[PDB]
Amino acid sequence: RFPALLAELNDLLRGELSRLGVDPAHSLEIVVAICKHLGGGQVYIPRGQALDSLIRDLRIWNDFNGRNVSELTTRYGVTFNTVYKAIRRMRRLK
DNA sequence: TGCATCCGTGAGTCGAGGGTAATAATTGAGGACGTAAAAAAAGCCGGATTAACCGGCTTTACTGTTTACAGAA
Repeated sequence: RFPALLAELNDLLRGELSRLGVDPAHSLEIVVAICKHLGGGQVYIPRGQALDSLIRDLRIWNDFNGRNVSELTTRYGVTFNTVYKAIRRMRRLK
């Protein structure tokens, strides 16, 4: 499982470096670096699901300024309970 | 004892119209009492609203295996 996934990861890293102006071969260093600092065991790579919901609520209350909460339920289709919890959360943070 | 006098009795299934009518006075007063109309309950009726979720994906903690270079007749 490791070889093909590592190869694709290196391909994407070098593509992103080329897009950003960095030399693609520098990606090897990057992956080597992460291969030193990310080991320890077996765990699947996902995303920031907590951060995904965090930025979702961020966008929700950035678009929210009143009645457009209904538009929020029309934006993607979500509950008013989570929207109200997110509003209270944005009130909590300063 | 003969006489009038009175009192039940006497068929049955069926159909189609099925209702008609001699007569008659007005005032006044008084009160009851029904019925609309307009207003409070009051009773839901519409639209947002905070706290109950209970299956399910995603890491940590183990768990029985799966190979090629060092030890024993």
